[PDB]
Amino acid sequence: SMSVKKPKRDDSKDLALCSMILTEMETHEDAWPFLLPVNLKLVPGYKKVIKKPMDFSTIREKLSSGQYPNLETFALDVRLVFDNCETFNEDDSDIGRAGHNMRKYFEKKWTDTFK
Ligand SMILES: O=C(O)c1cccc(C(=O)O)n1
Ligand SMILES: O=C(O)c1cccc(C(=O)O)n1
Repeated sequence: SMSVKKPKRDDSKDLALCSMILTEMETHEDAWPFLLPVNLKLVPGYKKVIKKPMDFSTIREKLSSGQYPNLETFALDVRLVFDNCETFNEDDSDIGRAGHNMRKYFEKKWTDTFK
């Protein structure tokens, strides 16, 4: 509370580390469904069903232009990509399995980097 603070964690490398983790996700071979925004004009249903589209290139833009106030807001956008994937795709499909793989891949990098 006021004048009562926990020891300060050094957060000065967070931006560069998040950028590094995003790059590792983008080079994963199962990243292809997530690299660019879904085409809202060519994919029936997606615009109406998915209230908040997110993808790796949009995350890169936000990251590089200072639009994440902290670590956690970056993580939320990354998870949003995979939650959207799960909402719109059957588990038993290539894209469905891609999403599962990428989420697990991310959460490991995340844990290994910060926790
Ligand atoms: O690209 C878009 O934003 C889009 C595409 C198809 C329909 C609509 C719409 O009717 O709102 N919007
Ligand atoms: O964007 C739309 O098509 C829209 C607007 C208002 C309500 C609803 C709805 O009830 O789904 N959908």
